[PDB]
Amino acid sequence: HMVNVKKEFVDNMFSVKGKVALVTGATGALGCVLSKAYGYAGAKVFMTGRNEKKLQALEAEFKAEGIDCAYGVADPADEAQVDAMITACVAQYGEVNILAVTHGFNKPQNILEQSVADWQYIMDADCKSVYVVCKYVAQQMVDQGKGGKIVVVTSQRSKRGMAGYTGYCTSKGGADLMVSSMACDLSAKYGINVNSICPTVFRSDLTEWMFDPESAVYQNFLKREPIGRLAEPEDFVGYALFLSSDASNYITGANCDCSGGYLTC
Amino acid sequence: HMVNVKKEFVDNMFSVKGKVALVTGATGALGCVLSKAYGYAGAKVFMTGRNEKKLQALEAEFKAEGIDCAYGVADPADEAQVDAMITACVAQYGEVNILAVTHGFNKPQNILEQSVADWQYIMDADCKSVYVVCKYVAQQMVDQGKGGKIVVVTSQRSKRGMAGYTGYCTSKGGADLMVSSMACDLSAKYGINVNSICPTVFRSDLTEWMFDPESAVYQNFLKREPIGRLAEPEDFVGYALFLSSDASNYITGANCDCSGGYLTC
Amino acid sequence: HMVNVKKEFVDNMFSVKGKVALVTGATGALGCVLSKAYGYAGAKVFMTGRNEKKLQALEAEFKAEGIDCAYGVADPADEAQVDAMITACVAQYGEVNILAVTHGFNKPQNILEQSVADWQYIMDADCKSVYVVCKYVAQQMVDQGKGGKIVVVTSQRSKRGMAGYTGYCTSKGGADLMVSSMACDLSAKYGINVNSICPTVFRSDLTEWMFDPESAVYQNFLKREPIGRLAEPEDFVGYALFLSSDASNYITGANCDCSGGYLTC
Amino acid sequence: HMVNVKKEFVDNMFSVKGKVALVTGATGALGCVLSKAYGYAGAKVFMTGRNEKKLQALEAEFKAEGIDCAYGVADPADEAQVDAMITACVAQYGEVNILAVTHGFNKPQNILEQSVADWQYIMDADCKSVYVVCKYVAQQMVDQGKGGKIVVVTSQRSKRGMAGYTGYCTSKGGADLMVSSMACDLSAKYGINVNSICPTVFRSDLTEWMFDPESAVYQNFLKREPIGRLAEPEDFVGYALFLSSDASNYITGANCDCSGGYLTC
Ligand SMILES: NC(=O)C1=CN([C@@H]2O[C@H](COP(=O)(O)OP(=O)(O)OC[C@H]3O[C@@H](n4cnc5c(N)ncnc54)[C@H](OP(=O)(O)O)[C@@H]3O)[C@@H](O)[C@H]2O)C=CC1
Ligand SMILES: NC(=O)C1=CN([C@@H]2O[C@H](COP(=O)(O)OP(=O)(O)OC[C@H]3O[C@@H](n4cnc5c(N)ncnc54)[C@H](OP(=O)(O)O)[C@@H]3O)[C@@H](O)[C@H]2O)C=CC1
Ligand SMILES: NC(=O)C1=CN([C@@H]2O[C@H](COP(=O)(O)OP(=O)(O)OC[C@H]3O[C@@H](n4cnc5c(N)ncnc54)[C@H](OP(=O)(O)O)[C@@H]3O)[C@@H](O)[C@H]2O)C=CC1
Ligand SMILES: NC(=O)C1=CN([C@@H]2O[C@H](COP(=O)(O)OP(=O)(O)OC[C@H]3O[C@@H](n4cnc5c(N)ncnc54)[C@H](OP(=O)(O)O)[C@@H]3O)[C@@H](O)[C@H]2O)C=CC1
Repeated sequence: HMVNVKKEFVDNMFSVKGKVALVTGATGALGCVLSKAYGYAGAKVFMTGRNEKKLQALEAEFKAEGIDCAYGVADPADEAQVDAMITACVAQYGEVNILAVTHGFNKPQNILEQSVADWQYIMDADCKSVYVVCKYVAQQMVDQGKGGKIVVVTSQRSKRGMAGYTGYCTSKGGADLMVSSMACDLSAKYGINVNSICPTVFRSDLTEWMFDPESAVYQNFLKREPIGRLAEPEDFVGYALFLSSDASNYITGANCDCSGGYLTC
Repeated sequence: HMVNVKKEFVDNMFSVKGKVALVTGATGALGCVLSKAYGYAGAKVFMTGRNEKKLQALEAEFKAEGIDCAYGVADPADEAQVDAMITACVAQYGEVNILAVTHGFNKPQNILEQSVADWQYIMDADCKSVYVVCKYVAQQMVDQGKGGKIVVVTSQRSKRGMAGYTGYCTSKGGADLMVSSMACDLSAKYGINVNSICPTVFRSDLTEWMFDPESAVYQNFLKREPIGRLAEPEDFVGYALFLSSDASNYITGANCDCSGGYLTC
Repeated sequence: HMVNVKKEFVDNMFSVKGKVALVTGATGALGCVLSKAYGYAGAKVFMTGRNEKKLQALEAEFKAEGIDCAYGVADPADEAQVDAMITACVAQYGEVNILAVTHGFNKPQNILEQSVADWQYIMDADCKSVYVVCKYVAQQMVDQGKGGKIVVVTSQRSKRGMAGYTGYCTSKGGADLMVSSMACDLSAKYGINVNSICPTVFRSDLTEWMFDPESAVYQNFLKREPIGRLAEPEDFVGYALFLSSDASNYITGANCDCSGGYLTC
Repeated sequence: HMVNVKKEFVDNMFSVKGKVALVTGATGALGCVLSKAYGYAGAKVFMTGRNEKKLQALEAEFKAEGIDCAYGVADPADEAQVDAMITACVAQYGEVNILAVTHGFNKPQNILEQSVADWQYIMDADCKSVYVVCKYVAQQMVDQGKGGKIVVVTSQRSKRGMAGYTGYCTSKGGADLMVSSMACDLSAKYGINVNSICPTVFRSDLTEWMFDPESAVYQNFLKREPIGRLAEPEDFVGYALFLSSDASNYITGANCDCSGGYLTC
């Protein structure tokens, strides 16, 4: 006759303690914040990116605070580099339990002025690289046989188009569907949950042209933000850790709204 | 030069300890589970519903496990009863910090056989009651001046129609938009976040004609569940507590996917 | 070996000639335009609304141009008035083949200042009335046994919330799901297609405060209009007639985007 | 005081007579049907594809029925071939007014068994080729200065994931967002409307293992089809011609539902 919920489950459901979290784009604005948040929450953090100097600086900062972390240099669009990077993570920590995909690139340009090569450059850096990293990490999680969590950072641009964004919106719109299809491929058979988060823009990225009366960018975002402010990377730490823990075990194939209401107004 | 995320924030972001959580439909399958989960997580729980016998049984069960809880009897569609119930919660705990709306009703019937009165009965019990409870609790949160969290349980039926569901789908589809509009009304000015969760069906609700070969209900849901199983109410505890804590402070006006991939396949 | 498409089908697929089109809210900005467009396209037009003076003026204008039309006075939220109005249409024209639902009401107000009675007033006028008219017309189409077309005018607000719109967004968000559920109830068994159109605002409705520098309404819509201008009612004539003809025979349960890109940017 | 709609507009709004319609994937199941429908509706049809034998057979069939048509051989992923093909269309007809993109490719495979090269093959043939054709045709429409219409055939898979579809769903999900972004780039400044149609599957594509009791494909689609049947290519002729005519002048950046209710149930 007792309610079907366990105190031990509730007390520990948000935990990532002792889990190995592999973070791509770890040197980025969101990547460095998520990497340190996983570390602060007790995960072993394996950071990856192309920028070795920035990875080394993060590793030193984190180790000084007792975070168990390491890094591997790799271009996420290059499958041989990604494969070798996962091998190094596995040699260091024995397994991969959580993957957070945060790397990305954009170069807005109207379709008329944007060459096919320039559109492809965005697709390779932002979309192909998501397939590469997810395929190779999912294979590693399958090989382990313990399930796993994959969190892909897309954008609110995955669901709304924008002038100059034929490259970025195709990549992000595609990645949200890639995520839903990966959940169809992996969740039931292997216990690997695959979800995306769709953020709005960060405040720091709009600071340069913020004081220009000729620019409406900063204003356009605020009229469209029911939350009442632009985001900071720390605003998505809760959602990412939620999607990386037992608390979200039933959640898969979702494209989570991190827009502060931009998507629903 | 340090990464912009604080250890104290990460360690405590999912906390609901010491918060007053008011749960409607507390006697229901999800309501009783969410009410006990808030209690296990250290919130003061104020349970509400029309069924006094069931509320008393939950209060006794919870108190035996050291949960600080109370109840108030009210029909959530009755604004005088809802106002008296919130006053009773305030007399007991001094404030309301979290609201979880879980009550509901359905009676599927084809439009041709469903009277206008029967469609209205579903709208009153399932949609009007959401407006009543959210309005009165939001007013109480405004009066306190400390912000708050509102979590409305809608359904994956808020985004997908179904035969016999002209009542329920209108109510749920409407409640998702009511939530997005409430965030536009309250989040920026008052710090009240308003979100919904959109669950798929519970396993226990399909168990009776599960052994009936003439029924395709049980199988229809499984072909459409990438997660690979039907849900239990405890599968939504993580999402509800996430949306009731500091970890989701930037998240407002969202209609969160709790479908296990039903919405994205 | 011939391509599977018929010239006779292509030549006549957009036709509404000789069909009986029942238009609710016929006295409104969109209603009068749609009613005259059905007439110009050769349909028999039965106009309905509460405003008899305006219905009489439209009937005289249309008859002077050789349009076969008639009217019936009814409050669309009142099932006895709707039932009697359909009987009068059937006595005049023998059947109903197309239904276009265009009536509506809004009174924006923040949830804190909007009474439950005021929210209900919008729900009754804008949502309940859609259920009433669709149920009674669908029953008439079932009784005829020749199928039919139902086009419900909702709003882009059916998918995006807005400050002060807890009444209107609930009603419109609900009506889109009611439409999808009605298609589940009626399309396969009775050949009745049920779709909605989701328009952006009309230019004429924003003309009053257009010259006010303190108002950002007119500007906010234009930043969010990829089409580059606000709409006129005549801009939705094509979509409504398309959804009322053989050209859309496979299309049902859809919530059609008439936003000029507001929904997708 | 007359209603704001013109008889001349209503009578001619669905016309494509005398317009030059360039159809990609013209040899395909939908392409051949759309190409002949444009011809039957009086457009000059320029068919393109890689299969010359099939293009020649369609040209002979169409000319025998008085259709003014021509063809140009090109791989739509090859920008030099696409540029030469558009030049050939211009040499033949002097301009391009309508573009219908219907070519595509799929090879379903689980992410674990699908190489990065195989995923890229689908992206190139199904997504990159859409960018190539739309960019070069949009440039031609800009050069003419008379506006234009672009209709991209995506899939209901642009909004719903599926097992084995990480290639196809990324491509289609991306193309819907590419369409919305192209409307942001072109519609206001150049009068070029850009929309997609999202079809469900064709009956003929499921006929081979339809008699196989071990297969649930045929039944899975029918439980999810409120329209009550699988589609034929001719079922999308109305929507494509609607989106290619004056009747849809305000419609841009839309991803039109051609799913028969699969998307909304
Ligand atoms: N910031 C914002 O306002 C928003 C961002 N997004 C998206 O969210 C993600 C995180 O954003 P944010 O942290 O600000 O991103 P950043 O601009 O800080 O970039 C993240 C990291 O991506 C890597 N990167 C850059 N270019 C490429 C490339 N050509 N190929 C592969 N990797 C590359 C870099 O790491 P390294 O050089 O070490 O490889 C960089 O540090 C990105 O995908 C971004 O597109 C979504 C919504 C809004
Ligand atoms: N269970 C499922 O499979 C799914 C449920 N949902 C929705 O999620 C919510 C929670 O579901 P679940 O816990 O299973 O629901 P229940 O069937 O257990 O009902 C929840 C509570 O609602 C109250 N209630 C019942 N009828 C009415 C009414 N006429 N007016 C007001 N309150 C009423 C009852 O409490 P009391 O008598 O104490 O007032 C009941 O205990 C509901 O809104 C449901 O519609 C969504 C997706 C799937
Ligand atoms: N105009 C716009 O900018 C937009 C409008 N919409 C919606 O599209 C529809 C058509 O818009 P539009 O033509 O401009 O609307 P109108 O403002 O012109 O109203 C349409 C008709 O609805 C009837 N009506 C008014 N109040 C009520 C009520 N309380 N109960 C029942 N019927 C009522 C009136 O007819 P009578 O008095 O004869 O009964 C009126 O002529 C409406 O539902 C509107 O909400 C959607 C997007 C934007
Ligand atoms: N048929 C269905 O059930 C559904 C189809 N779709 C999509 O709608 C579109 C039309 O469908 P349908 O007519 O049945 O498609 P088809 O299978 O008949 O293919 C369309 C044409 O695409 C061309 N094509 C094939 N492979 C490639 C390739 N590698 N690169 C470039 N072009 C290629 C071929 O023309 P050629 O050899 O002359 O170049 C083919 O005739 C496609 O994009 C399809 O993916 C969407 C929903 C369901």
